[PDB]
Amino acid sequence: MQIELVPCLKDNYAYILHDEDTGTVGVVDPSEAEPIIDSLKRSGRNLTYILNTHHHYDHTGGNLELKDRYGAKVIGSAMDKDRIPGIDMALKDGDKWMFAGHEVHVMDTPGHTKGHISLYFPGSRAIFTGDTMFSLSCGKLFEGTPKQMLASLQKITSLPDDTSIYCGHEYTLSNSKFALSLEPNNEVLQSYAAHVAELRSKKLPTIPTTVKMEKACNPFLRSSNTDIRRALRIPEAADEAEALGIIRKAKDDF
Ligand SMILES: [Fe+3]
Ligand SMILES: [Zn+2]
Repeated sequence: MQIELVPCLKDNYAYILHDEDTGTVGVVDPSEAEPIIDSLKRSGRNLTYILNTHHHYDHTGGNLELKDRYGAKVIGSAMDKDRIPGIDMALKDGDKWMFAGHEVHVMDTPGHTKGHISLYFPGSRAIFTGDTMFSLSCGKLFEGTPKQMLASLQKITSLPDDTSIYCGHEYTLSNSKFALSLEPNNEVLQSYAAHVAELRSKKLPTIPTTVKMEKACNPFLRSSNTDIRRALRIPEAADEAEALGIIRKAKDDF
């Protein structure tokens, strides 16, 4: 499966999924129809499926136009069925869904919203995490709790280290500045953050990231780290969920 990043809006990523044997095409999180249409006209293909990670307008804004234009089918969360525009098929946690005969494993990943899902394509060693996990951050907790976010992040990080993570936004550079404020002695983070700065200086994406990288660098996955806790005066006795909630509030106000 070829995964094409499609920049939308200011910093969103939609993903056009191209099956190689069939020419079936899907799109993950079409923020707006036009950039998707533009890409499809180039490849000279029709859109089969629209998949949404969560309900926010920046992930669902293009749904109705694309559905009407192409006769595409919208695939989204059963929890969010009344909030996903145009939804044809509603999927539950642990559901398997076939994208032209490639397995998609649906994971409920509440935290940013209640209803957010992530989409794991084991055959492509790829997961679409929406706004649950970014490179070096997690979504703001608009509907869910720190405990829910932690659990969701741990589901993602339980996948193989070589799993590529395709997330909803290009936030990595700003995220890296906050991460370095907390864990400046993390050399893997130092190196990554520099590479990110280089990519962004030439207007290239920092996505996909990987499970391995995020475990090594993302503060939200590293909340028991002594330096991070000391930087934020998080008590040694706090559990990981409490620590995450403190990190998230600090980042919001950074
Ligand atoms: Fe978003
Ligand atoms: Zn969102």
